[PDB]
Amino acid sequence: GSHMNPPPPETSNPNKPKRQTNQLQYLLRVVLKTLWKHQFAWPFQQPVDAVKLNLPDYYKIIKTPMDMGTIKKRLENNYYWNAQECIQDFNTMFTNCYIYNKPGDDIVLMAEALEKLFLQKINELPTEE
Ligand SMILES: NC(=O)c1ccc(I)cc1
Repeated sequence: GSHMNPPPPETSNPNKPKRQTNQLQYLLRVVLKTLWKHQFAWPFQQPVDAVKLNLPDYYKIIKTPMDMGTIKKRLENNYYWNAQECIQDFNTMFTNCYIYNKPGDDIVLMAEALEKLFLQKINELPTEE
């Protein structure tokens, strides 16, 4: 894409140790699955394209970007060591939205719907076995 967008977050790095856990499996099969198909998922399914959206200040404000397209790749391509890393990525994505946008903007209401679902699912994150 544009040189004016940053490179996306890291999704493949052989030097980073990887592991499957039952909790990571749940994050892919239950959490990402649920949120990805939500009616309000589409703004969150790829990195913010600040050029196409005419938001030239986006990456001036948001220095820790994250999105569900990146999280999907990290889950599918076994990037994580533990569930906390992936939960933190979801939380970063929501917080970016809430920091950049005005409360009550459509995108914020969309993020909040996804976050409510997220919280319900993470409350049932299975005990690590
Ligand atoms: N700012 C927005 O509402 C928005 C962000 C990403 C996409 I793709 C569409 C809209």
